[PDB]
Amino acid sequence: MVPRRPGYGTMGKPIKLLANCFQVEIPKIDVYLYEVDIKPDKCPRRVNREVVDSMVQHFKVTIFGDRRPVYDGKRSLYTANPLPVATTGVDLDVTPFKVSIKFLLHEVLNPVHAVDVVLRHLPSMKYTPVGRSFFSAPEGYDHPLGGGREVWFGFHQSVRPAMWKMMLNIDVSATAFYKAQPVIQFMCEVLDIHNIDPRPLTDSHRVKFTKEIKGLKVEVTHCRRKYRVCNVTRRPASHQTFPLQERTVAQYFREKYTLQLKYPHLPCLQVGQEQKHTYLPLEVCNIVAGQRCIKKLTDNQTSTMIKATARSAPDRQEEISRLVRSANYETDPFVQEFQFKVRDEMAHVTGRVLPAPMLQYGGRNRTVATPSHGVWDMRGKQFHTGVEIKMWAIACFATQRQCREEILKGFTDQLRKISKDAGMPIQGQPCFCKYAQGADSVEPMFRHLKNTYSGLQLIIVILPGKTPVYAEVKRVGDTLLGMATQCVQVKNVIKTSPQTLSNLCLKINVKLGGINNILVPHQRPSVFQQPVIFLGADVTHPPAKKPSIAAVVGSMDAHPSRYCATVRVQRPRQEIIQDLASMVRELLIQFYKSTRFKPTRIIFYRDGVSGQFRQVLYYELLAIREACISLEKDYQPGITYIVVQKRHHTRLFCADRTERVGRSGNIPAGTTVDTDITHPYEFDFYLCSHAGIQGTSRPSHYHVLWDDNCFTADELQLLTYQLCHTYVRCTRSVSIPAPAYYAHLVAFRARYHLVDRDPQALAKAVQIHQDTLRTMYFA
RNA sequence: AAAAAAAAAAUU
Repeated sequence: MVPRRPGYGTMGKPIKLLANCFQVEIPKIDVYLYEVDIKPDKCPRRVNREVVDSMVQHFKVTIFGDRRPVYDGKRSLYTANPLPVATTGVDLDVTPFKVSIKFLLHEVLNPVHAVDVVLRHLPSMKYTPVGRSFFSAPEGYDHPLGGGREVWFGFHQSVRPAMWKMMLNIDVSATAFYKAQPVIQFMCEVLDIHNIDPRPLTDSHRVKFTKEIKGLKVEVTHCRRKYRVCNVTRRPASHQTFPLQERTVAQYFREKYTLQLKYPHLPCLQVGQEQKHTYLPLEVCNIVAGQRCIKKLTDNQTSTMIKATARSAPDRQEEISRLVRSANYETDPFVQEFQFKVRDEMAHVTGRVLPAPMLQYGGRNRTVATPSHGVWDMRGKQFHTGVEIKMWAIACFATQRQCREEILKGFTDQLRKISKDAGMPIQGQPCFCKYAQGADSVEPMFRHLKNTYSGLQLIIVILPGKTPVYAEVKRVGDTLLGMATQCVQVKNVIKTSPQTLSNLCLKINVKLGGINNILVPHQRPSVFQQPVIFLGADVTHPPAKKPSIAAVVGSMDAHPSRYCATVRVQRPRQEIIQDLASMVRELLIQFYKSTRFKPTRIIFYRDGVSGQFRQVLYYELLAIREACISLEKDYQPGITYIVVQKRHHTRLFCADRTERVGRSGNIPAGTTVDTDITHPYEFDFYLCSHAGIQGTSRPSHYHVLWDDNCFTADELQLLTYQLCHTYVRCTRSVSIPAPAYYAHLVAFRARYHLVDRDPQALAKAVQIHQDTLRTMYFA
């Protein structure tokens, strides 16, 4: 099972820190659960909670005595002392239907969640709950995004049984909502028309409008009643008719609610079903307040949201500080019935900052490089093994008007200038260059490109921006012909910022196969005395029918530097990797043909997990094992599987203003916090592997859920840290170890391959040509 | 797509 903690690390310089985690004391008396059944079940959880609470208030005199309870909004009731109920329950009805209701943690350190509903049922009565977080409309404010879409500021709130006490996480959320507004003004926003008041209804407009409003809710008149939208009518309000004792919706509203439609050419809204024959015009329809955005946001909208949330750790912590005392949790009738005590102060925890390892470079200088706070440069330092390019070609998919002769001449000259100093000589003039336009000129250009040039290594496409050609360029370069790419936008082919080019050298030198740097081997954990292979993993889902994509990368050196890559397609919204076994098989074979050793140690990071450990650890660990028991006998390689979490709501701030680093005032790279806030029994730990430059850092939470290598806590912590510096696209420290960052790009560069028998079209679409399977293409 | 990091993933 999940191996317990082998110990706590002590290497590294200690530092005092603060976690948005609050210790909670839970009372000795047992908790009694009272199930509540309501009928029917055709309404939101908020409506359920409202009806039961109003019920309790109306008839509390004898039914409930003098007591204040909490309730999960659904079917779970909590009280402090045994409730005055009879047998299976008492026939009680609140109006609006008839409800019949049918009626540890200390020792371990339902009962864990039972406290959650108590600390959650006061704010859940207040704000708009979104699963685990809440939101409040900004009182006297506006934060629009366009298209009638807003963003509201709220907070995540989850309890966790931290080691030695119950603990409650509070952390700011900033997610998108929909502006309560007239459906007309909303429609005007959606169709990018300010005020059209010719568009009677272009048939495609009639469907593009419902493309977004379909499946929303709406309120009648202008503020009433409330109904659920289902579709836009084909014929307008003056025409669409429903039978009553058969009036059109226009004449009906014209003669029974004495309201003349200003816009009778506009369509109607379906509510309920296409059988209830219930119809509502847009004029008398306001959007309800509190709607959430499930549709995928545009890139620009995502950037605007990012700006809304990227604030520095110092002045942000002082908003969490307010947030905990804002609801005044020790003055809540719900928690004080059950004697709940919290700490309105932050959690003090002393972590340890591991030492990043010095990196070995080559060329003439043989310079060892030491990283400072996550960064190191390369000026006057040559690659460990840089490549020499005899042949290479340019393909500008911007027009001649933007990109011109003398601008490539300058750009290429500058790059050839810096690359030879960087240890990767790009001497000679490019044997080929041609301007191009569109997504469709790509493919035959590239086929002629292979057949006429023998010895042609790399092609650098110069695109203008977000053009459909990128998907083609990648899709072709990988799966059709199997030669190496490196794009660039004209924006950067014009200005030759050296840090831009010197990054381009890093990506390109490894896409041809070279190795930019290695670790000075004597500063490595004990795991490098023996053969060990490292494996990343990610799973990218669609928003929505589009499939999920799964990817794995494999260590191919002992530094470990180079990585091979494979990838598979799978069902929507499914989380587990279906064919991990054979992917590991092919990569173990790749390792056996690169280093000529059978690997004895497998160290295996995984990202993309949501209550999904019970089912993925046990399954994927055997999918690896049978990849091993698939080859020969006496092959029981040691598998240690670690799961990384870039998506919690745990943060850590420095407890000394002198230490608050940078203009974001963020925490340093390489801190480890496996004590106090972490899970007790299970072997997990936090490592803020990166350097926070913008906003406020998210620390990576690594859960070691299996360890056959009996790793001492330091042997594993330092190891994951040294791995985090093995990234090639930049000389910086990333949040997750390089393999976990590689399967992310593979799965991210398979959805460009998707965007264009049935299994073979979508299966071959991802599988790369053999001449580019042995390469670092994803970077 | 030079780059790491920062952002939610009863009516009609």
